[PDB]
Amino acid sequence: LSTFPEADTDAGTLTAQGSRHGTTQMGVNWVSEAIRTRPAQVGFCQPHN
Amino acid sequence: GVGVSTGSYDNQTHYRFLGDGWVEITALATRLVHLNMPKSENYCRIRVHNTTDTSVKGNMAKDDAHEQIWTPWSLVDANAWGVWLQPSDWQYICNTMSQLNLVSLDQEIFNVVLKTVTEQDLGGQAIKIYNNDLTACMMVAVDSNNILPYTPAANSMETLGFYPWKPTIASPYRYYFCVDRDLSVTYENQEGTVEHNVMGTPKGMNSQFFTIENTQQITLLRTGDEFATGTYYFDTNPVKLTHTWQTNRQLGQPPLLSTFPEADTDAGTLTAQGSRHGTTQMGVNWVSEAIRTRPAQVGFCQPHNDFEASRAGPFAAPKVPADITQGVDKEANGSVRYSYGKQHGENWASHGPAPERYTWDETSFGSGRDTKDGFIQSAPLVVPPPLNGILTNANPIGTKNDIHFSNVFNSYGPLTAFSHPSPVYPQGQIWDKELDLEHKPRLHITAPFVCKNNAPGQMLVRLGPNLTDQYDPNGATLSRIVTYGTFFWKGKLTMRAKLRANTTWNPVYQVSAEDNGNSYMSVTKWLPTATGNMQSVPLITRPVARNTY
Amino acid sequence: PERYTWDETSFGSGRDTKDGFIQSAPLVVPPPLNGILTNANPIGTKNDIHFSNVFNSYGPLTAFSHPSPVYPQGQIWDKELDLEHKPRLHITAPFVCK
Amino acid sequence: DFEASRAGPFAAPKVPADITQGVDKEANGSVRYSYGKQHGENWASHGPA
Amino acid sequence: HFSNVFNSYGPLTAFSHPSPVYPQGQIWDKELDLEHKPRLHITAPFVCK
Amino acid sequence: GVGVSTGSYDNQTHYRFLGDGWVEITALATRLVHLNMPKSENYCRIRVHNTTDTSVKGNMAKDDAHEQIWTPWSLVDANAWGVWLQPSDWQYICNTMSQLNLVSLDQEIFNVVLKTVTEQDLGGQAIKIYNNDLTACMMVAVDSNNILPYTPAANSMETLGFYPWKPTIASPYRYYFCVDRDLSVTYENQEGTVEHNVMGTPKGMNSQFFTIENTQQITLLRTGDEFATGTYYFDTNPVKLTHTWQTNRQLGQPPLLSTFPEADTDAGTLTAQGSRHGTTQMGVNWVSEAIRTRPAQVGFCQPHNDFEASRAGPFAAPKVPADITQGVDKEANGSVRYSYGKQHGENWASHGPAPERYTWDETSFGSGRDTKDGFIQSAPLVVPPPLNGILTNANPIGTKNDIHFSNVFNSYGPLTAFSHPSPVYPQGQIWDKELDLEHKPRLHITAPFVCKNNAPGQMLVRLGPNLTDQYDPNGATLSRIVTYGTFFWKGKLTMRAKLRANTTWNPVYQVSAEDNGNSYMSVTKWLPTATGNMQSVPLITRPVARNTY
Amino acid sequence: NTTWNPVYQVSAEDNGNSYMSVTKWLPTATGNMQSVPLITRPVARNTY
Amino acid sequence: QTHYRFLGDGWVEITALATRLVHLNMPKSENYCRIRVHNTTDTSVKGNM
Repeated sequence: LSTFPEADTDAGTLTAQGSRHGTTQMGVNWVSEAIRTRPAQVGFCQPHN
Repeated sequence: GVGVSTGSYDNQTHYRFLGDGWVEITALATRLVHLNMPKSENYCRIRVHNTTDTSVKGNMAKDDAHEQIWTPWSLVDANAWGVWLQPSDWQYICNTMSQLNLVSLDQEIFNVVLKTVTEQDLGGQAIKIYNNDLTACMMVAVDSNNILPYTPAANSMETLGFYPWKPTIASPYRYYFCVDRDLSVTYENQEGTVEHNVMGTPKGMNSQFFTIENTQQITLLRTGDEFATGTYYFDTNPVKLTHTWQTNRQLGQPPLLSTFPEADTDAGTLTAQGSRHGTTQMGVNWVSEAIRTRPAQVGFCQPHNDFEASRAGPFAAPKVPADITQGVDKEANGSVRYSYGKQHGENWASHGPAPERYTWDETSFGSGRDTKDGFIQSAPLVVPPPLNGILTNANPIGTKNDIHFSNVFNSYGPLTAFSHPSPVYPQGQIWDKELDLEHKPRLHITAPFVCKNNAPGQMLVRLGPNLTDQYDPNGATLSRIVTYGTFFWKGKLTMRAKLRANTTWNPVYQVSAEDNGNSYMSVTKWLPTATGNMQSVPLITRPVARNTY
Repeated sequence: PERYTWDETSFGSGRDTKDGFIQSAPLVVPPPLNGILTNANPIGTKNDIHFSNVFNSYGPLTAFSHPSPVYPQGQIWDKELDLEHKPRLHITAPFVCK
Repeated sequence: DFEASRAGPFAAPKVPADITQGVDKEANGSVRYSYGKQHGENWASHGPA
Repeated sequence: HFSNVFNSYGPLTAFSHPSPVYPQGQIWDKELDLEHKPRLHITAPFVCK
Repeated sequence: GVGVSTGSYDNQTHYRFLGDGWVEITALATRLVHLNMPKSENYCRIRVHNTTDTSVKGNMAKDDAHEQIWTPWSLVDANAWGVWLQPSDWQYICNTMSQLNLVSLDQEIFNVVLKTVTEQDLGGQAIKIYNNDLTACMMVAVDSNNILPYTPAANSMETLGFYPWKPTIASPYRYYFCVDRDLSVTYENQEGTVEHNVMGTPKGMNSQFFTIENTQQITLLRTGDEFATGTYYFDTNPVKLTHTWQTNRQLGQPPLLSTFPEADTDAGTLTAQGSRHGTTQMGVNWVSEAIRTRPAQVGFCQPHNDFEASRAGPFAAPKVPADITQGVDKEANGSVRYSYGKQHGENWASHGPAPERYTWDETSFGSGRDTKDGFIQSAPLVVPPPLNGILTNANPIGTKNDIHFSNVFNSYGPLTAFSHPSPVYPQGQIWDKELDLEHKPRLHITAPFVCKNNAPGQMLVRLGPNLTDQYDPNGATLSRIVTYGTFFWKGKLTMRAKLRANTTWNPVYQVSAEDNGNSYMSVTKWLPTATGNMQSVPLITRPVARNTY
Repeated sequence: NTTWNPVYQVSAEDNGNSYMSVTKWLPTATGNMQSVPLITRPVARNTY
Repeated sequence: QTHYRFLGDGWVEITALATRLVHLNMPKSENYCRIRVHNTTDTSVKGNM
């Protein structure tokens, strides 16, 4: 994160998604926590009932 | 003592052929890491919540809201391929070898220097005086028992630099604290409300605050001190440096052809489908290449661009990488996209703040899935099928037209046989700790060499606190004299590789470096410019093919 | 009898069914109406069957923990099935006899 | 289902299983053979099939 | 219908491997050279290890 | 040498199970103590006399008038529980263990650095230049023979900090000189005079001036020097980590009941009191639970809020801690109140100058005394007693109404059996030197582990005097170049604990960490905030119960 | 014990409306025991 | 009772012992008999699979 919280209430803003590093599986040119590449899926979606 | 060196710079890679086509590659790396003092030396969790992207309707994939314990420790993580091997060495261990394996790893910190900055003017404006510091210490606790969370620095592209003649930066250590996220799914400009954007309070069960002090045994390195970790012996599995080309329609004996081509242009007609031998899975009385029985399915159809959600917000399901097939689908096969920085293989002459991106096309040509040319017929096979007897990739699933059946079809079965993806050059990741779960995944899509027993030790370094005379251990301002330091890091990663066996008649594919031009392998890339601006672009890992079956 | 729904403590491998979705193969953010399969669209004619009832996302890199031993009314062991290819776990006993 | 990856459409190989009372020889993957005359056909079969 | 798209192969699916078919069967088969191998072959009971 | 480190940071705690339910806890602590130069380097006694609180009528309890020899030495005293164990370790050595004992203790000073400050301007206003100092010394005399007065620094809450990632302060050593105080007792706004507020001149018999130089053997530590004390082996008694619940009316066999309850709501009636067996101490011909003969009294009635006075002014009599019982009396049972500072477990975000206070409620439920529901009957027992035949807690003793009989009643007898109070977490005190008196007290209300033979050595540290060129050993100004220093301290306290034996059917009480909220055990306390503000609140020491008799 | 904060523990709470009241695992006035399920994995572990 | 027998470096040997008084009654009949259970009172209603 580029900015840190001054008080104990607000949140620290990360680096902007356009100029951010990492890997993704999608073709878009921004990295977020959702589309970021992880080692393995943890819980599988099973067909229920 | 203070005026003597406690180490030796060494960066070369040695090939040590040790009998019947076995190589012992001993890659050595050495950099000058530049440690700066932390922002604050307190452990603090900072919840990140972006209600500027996520509050807009339809931005669940633009969500990176989480919580992190921010430790005041920096992490020396050499877990990329470009740290050890130069680009002329990923050409020798790709054209010539046929299998790579990891053997050991030992790291060392030496030639530590710490120095403070002071202010003087000399012209009416303040300049810095970089005064030396002979009694300050550096704290170098390595985590060989793996109690702390595993943060591989090749995820945020925060490893050591790939050029040995540059000073690098140490990445700050921070890990994930577990709070609950609740985001509601929403399509684009929906006439409604988001209704769920809440971040949760810390739960009592799954809350882990890990201090580096209470868990590790820290070594205080002064100016004349060195540190050395013992050789960590790997227990991984060998990846192959030969790509596969046989798809599911090229497994087994080809059908015997009754007529042969006279000239070199026409094709030989096979035996007619009515009176043809073989086995099928369908009930029809004709055998073709499509419906013929094969030993195993090679590439599985994975549900692409799906976003699961469980107690931490929506995240994309990790797809196994595969080949794009002629209708090119870089997202439906899971081709990894990189966003590496300027010390990891960008052009140094790029003035812009944006990183350089590269979509990694996987070389395994057999296990790839053309999503637009797949279909599903009815349970009694009729050829040609009617309109209501085939599910093509033009029919809508649900109300929405843009979601066809290839987005929901998960054809991973009990006889799916795929190869594991290739080690990506420079900005790859060499190893990864296997997850502590009771049933383990078959692979990791971030590292070729998953450690079977224990990960190598994370080397955490920080600067010891230098205090002024005014200090109060009650409510203070933390004056803290402005210190920094540089230290040399030297690692040795031993590898073991098997040489190739030339069996084919035709010349095989080789990663040759072409002339200057518009090609991908022009030599002008891996060569410094007139002001010395190197760039390191990825190389092909598996040039030569191998026979699957 | 007395009934009790056993909530599993493994918080990582859990799936919120109403807040999962599937976008189109070229990723566009924010997606349009016909470019996302949410948990409000009907699968088939029937409205009450959404895509989370038919989606089986068990893949080759699914890593989950095996469920916990339930106290008193659990079951300690179970005989492994005599089939030629065996299941990965039993949902009735923590200790499958090898 | 007919998958397609760089070599044309091919059927996904189903694990064989029992047909159950509504008989589905294709939904369970019952293998169909097309053996010739030296592999267990009636030798008196004059036909080419 | 939904049985054509439903893939219910899960982490606790326990099936037996199919039988050796008489005369026109196949006794052995070479295991594929892939980095992650299939669980069975639907053409041969005895996959050579 | 000067450019090499002479020690190793280590802070973890090791559990070393050594057979039949015996643990060997080896707690390690390490901090960075910040030594500053003394105010003056002369020994001086400073009589403190507050004739602004004590001259007011009725403020004998607001008196802190005394005399102290103020030595120019600072004291490194790690005599609190929070120095050694982290709060996740006072949960393991309270839920799982059943008995704790102290085994050894060894301390070490290393990585000493001393540096001076100078002035430069650079902007027209003076700033400091923290210049190094390679030839100044640090004097680290430990007192292993116990000749000096024992000043435990856990009394003024002046021990080392409980968070290992913070620099601490060394507390200045000062002890009590013996002068006579004479204060007259006075009630509130009495129409009279105080008449006695005199502080006495030094007596000839009991006057002890103790210099650290003439009694100890001092080690001069330079920058490259270390110091190590040998392992002091403790000889204490084990405290139990299981609380007692049986009061005096729950000792022995319960009376056999003639009728049993049919439903689950009503109670079973006992045998009638006229025809009942057993023994009593009274002369009446009926046995009840109240007047039945028991083996020993469990909790004694101590005279609470009494102020004795002998040659040094009024002081409160130390009460043995006990449980508050349903009419809650935190003062009548002697529940200790703490006033810990900001480096000892206050919220760091507390902007105020006031400390954080906590009344420690004792967990021993059996030996507790409800003062309002106790009474004394006449010597021939008549039930029910008349008005002049019972001394309740509503009758006045003396003229004053607010002093009832429970303030003067001291029922400590020859068969009073109580448990010793629990070790209070972080801001407790681990050991205490037993008094040198000819007849010793049964316990100490400040420490669970009273040392039976000899206390561990007080580690006294100071800075060696750095002088300017202008120096006169006659009447001087003591110029004394402005020096400070930091040194690392590392102690190891070995403990020994016995694991629990689960005998009961129901689940026992456990110190579990609850979810975030308004509970006392929310996890948000033992977790750093968004700017890193830790707080350490006390934990329950004896969760599980034990059977007294 | 590796963490700094106190970990979750299956403690038996006081009598009331909580799930872990001690009145459950205790016989009544006529001896009517009940055994309700307990949490098996209180303490957390680090997956990766 | 249940015995805990700590046997070195953090290894416990739990030896749980159980004992009850089982009350055996004579069987309904001492013949082996297969009893087909078929509920055409719930299953014949529409929608009760």
